[PDB]
Order: sequence, then structure tokens, then C-alpha cells
Amino acid sequence: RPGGDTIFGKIIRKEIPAKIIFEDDRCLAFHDISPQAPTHFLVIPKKHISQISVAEDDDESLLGHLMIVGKKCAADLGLNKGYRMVVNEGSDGGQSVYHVHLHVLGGRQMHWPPG
Amino acid sequence: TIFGKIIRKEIPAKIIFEDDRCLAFHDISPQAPTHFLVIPKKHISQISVAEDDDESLLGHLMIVGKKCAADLGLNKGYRMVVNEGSDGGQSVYHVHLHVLGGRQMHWPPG
Ligand SMILES: Nc1nc(=O)c2ncn([C@@H]3O[C@H](COC(=O)NCCc4c[nH]c5ccccc45)[C@@H](O)[C@H]3O)c2[nH]1
Ligand SMILES: [Cl-]
Ligand SMILES: [Cl-]
Repeated sequence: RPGGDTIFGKIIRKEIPAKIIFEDDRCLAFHDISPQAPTHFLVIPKKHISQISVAEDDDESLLGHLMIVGKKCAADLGLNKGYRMVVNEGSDGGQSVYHVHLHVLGGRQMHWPPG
Repeated sequence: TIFGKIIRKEIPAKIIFEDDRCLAFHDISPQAPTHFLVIPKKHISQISVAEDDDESLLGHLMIVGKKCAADLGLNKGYRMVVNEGSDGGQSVYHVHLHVLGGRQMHWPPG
């Protein structure tokens, strides 16, 4: 099954519902089910990559596409005061779904340090 | 910006890696045992103004970032962060990727 069987691969294949912001041939943007900000969504590749630590050199454009889509969706969602983009890697980074995903959070003042 | 001075080697920074299109160096106010930045040499002021033909460059920052993290021993994981604007807490208007690890990172991420 293309994209794998994590919750994210199932969302890609429309097997589990999600609230979809934007979709193209390379990625999917949808809202997070447990938001940590007034606006909190995810941008994920449709290609399954388990984590950024195993991304290949040829995934450069796909990862860059994740951030460009992230900043376009943020603008379309009216996050004009700013937002924060987060990729987590592994146990210390806080990763709980092993499919590469970009968090985009906004609608409030984000604090420092970022966790 | 001060990051421009760092790229031009006009002020010192503890450089981790450099190529023809980006620079990685330790952050001067670290928030984790390992905290570095990956910045492009092109002056993109902020992610919100990045163009579509910057997708390869922005992705290059992340691949460099994950390669430096491995080289710096972050085998238990790390967090990558890009801030935009006042709500995102962006501190310097030259786009930069934060990489933090060496300790458990918490949720929410700020
Ligand atoms: N729309 C949607 N549908 C789902 O079924 C679903 N299942 C999980 N998720 C979202 O994926 C995201 C998973 O991304 C992460 O791994 N982020 C870190 C959260 C986290 C889990 N454990 C941690 C430990 C330390 C620090 C952070 C964490 C979460 O925000 C979660 O709400 C979902 N989102
Ligand atoms: Cl600059
Ligand atoms: Cl910043």
C-alpha cells in the first residue's frame, strides 16, 4: 500500500478521515487532531519516509516542498503574525508517528525554547 | 543581519559545516546540549517570502541539518525548527533552521 500503514499512510489513501487543507502529487497538508496552537496542521510527503534521519540526498526537493507548502497554507489560513515549523526526529525529538511530517503552529505567541 | 556578518566571516562563530550554498554553526545562546543553526548563503529574510525555486535549497538545509546532527552524535533524536514573524518568535530576519538535541524535547514546542 503506497505510503505505508502508519496513520499517515492511511490518511494519504483516504482510508482514515482527516481535515485536508491542501493536496498535490508530492504532499498533503491537514489539521492536527491534538492542536497545540489555535492553528496547528501537518504537511507530509505522500512518499513514505520513516524519519528525517533516513532521508536520502534525492529527497532534498521533497523536503523543501514541505516547507513551501507549509508557508503557503499558513498564509491561506491567515497566520499573518507568524508561525513555527517543527520536524521531530526520534525519541529525543518527540516523534510518535514514523512517517516524516512538518508541524506548522500559529495563532498565538510561540515561546522559547521550542520545547 | 548579524548572520550576514557570520557568513562573510566578519565575526566569529563555531562553524560545523559549510558548502557553496549554506553554513552550519553552533548557536550563541543554546537551548539544548547541542543547538546549531543551518542557514542559506542566499539572503532570504524569512520563510514566508521563500520562492518556489528555493525548494531545493530549503530541503538542502534540512539534509545538511540531519547530517550534522548525526556527526554531532545525536543518535537519540533531535528537533528542527524554523520560526516566522513575531508569533513564531523569529529572532533574525535571515531564514535559518534550528537543530536541537542532546536532551528530551518537550510538547508543545513552545
Ligand atoms: N489529523 C490527525 N489524525 C490522526 O489520526 C492522528 N494521529 C496522530 N496525529 C498527530 O500526529 C502528530 C505526531 O507528530 C509528532 O510525533 N509530534 C510530537 C508529539 C509527541 C508525541 N510524543 C512526544 C514526546 C515528546 C515530545 C513530543 C511528542 C501529533 O501532533 C498528533 O496529534 C494525528 N492527526
Ligand atoms: Cl542577512
Ligand atoms: Cl528564530
